[PDB]
Amino acid sequence: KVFGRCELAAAMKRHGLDNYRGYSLGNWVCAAKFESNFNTQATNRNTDGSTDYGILQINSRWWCNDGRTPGSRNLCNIPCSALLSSDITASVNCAKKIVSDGNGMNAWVAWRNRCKGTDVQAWIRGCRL
Ligand SMILES: CC(=O)N[C@@H]1[C@@H](O)[C@H](O[C@@H]2O[C@H](CO)[C@@H](O[C@@H]3O[C@H](CO)[C@@H](O[C@@H]4O[C@H](CO)[C@@H](O)[C@H](O)[C@H]4NC(C)=O)[C@H](O)[C@H]3NC(C)=O)[C@H](O)[C@H]2NC(C)=O)[C@@H](CO)O[C@H]1O
Repeated sequence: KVFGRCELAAAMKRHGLDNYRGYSLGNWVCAAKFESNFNTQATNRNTDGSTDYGILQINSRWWCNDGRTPGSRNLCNIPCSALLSSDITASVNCAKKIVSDGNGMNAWVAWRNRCKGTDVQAWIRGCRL
């Protein structure tokens, strides 16, 4: 599923991400936009053999199991395929653990380089929330 900007914002809000760990909703929508262009099915391979999955490009090196990332962790306790669902619950639940692991949203490289320090509030303009 390719979410619309405001549709995503609402699903994210619903799932408790607005201000999760002090990160306003515009942060999460901006991260999604640049990580996967709002596509739940996005997948990208890393040079170490690990793979990033879904709307928030969660890395199999640490957060999910894809049975093809030798000696990696499965911190969210889920198969990586669960992160490609049209339903973002798994993605959001796992994101919540990631953001609290010490580095905040710096865990998301697109967030750090394209969202961090910008006017993220623009990402939720005109949405009924
Ligand atoms: C090609 C490319 O760069 N692809 C991107 C993917 O790398 C990227 O996924 C992110 O990958 C980084 C590097 O593996 C990963 O960051 C690591 O995350 C762990 C887990 O939290 C950190 O370890 C913790 O460190 C803190 C602070 O030191 C400790 O207190 C804590 O105990 C540690 N946790 C554990 C379990 O040991 C690492 O410090 C950190 N490594 C680096 C180099 O920063 C991110 O978690 C990955 N992000 C996500 C969302 O999965 C992917 C996603 O945007 O983007 C690809 O393009």
